[PDB]
Amino acid sequence: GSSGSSGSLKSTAKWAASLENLLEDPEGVKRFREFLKKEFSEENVLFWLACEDFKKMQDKTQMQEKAKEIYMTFLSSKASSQVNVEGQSRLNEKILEEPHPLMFQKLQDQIFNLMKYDSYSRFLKSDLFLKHKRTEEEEEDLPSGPSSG
Repeated sequence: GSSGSSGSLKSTAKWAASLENLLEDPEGVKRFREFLKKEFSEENVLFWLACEDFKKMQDKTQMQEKAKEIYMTFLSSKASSQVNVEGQSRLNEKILEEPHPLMFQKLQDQIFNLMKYDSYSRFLKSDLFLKHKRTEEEEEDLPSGPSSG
């Protein structure tokens, strides 16, 4: 019987399992960001998150705006923060013409994999995460090793 807010539950495990678990969770995003912000790369999660929210709204009017808004954010030339990708420049002011949850849906897919091995990968082997993973549970002094069968 736990009332109030979740947290005591093993979080690291979730984030470690799949990046999604970290993004969906508030704690994960809070930390993950800090790690990125360091090299001023967080902009990646800032654009990725939007992608979803956009399709979520499920509104034409609202979309009409958010569309160009986000586009003029990172999908712009004078974009102070341009995410890392292979070539998502294929889009253009036109992509804004008809707003749809498919314009970003894809752009978000690639970015996901990028951080999955770009940032995520590190996040795990990073102190920001480890620290918690350690303080969470002490080490074992038993001869018990990787059975592997």
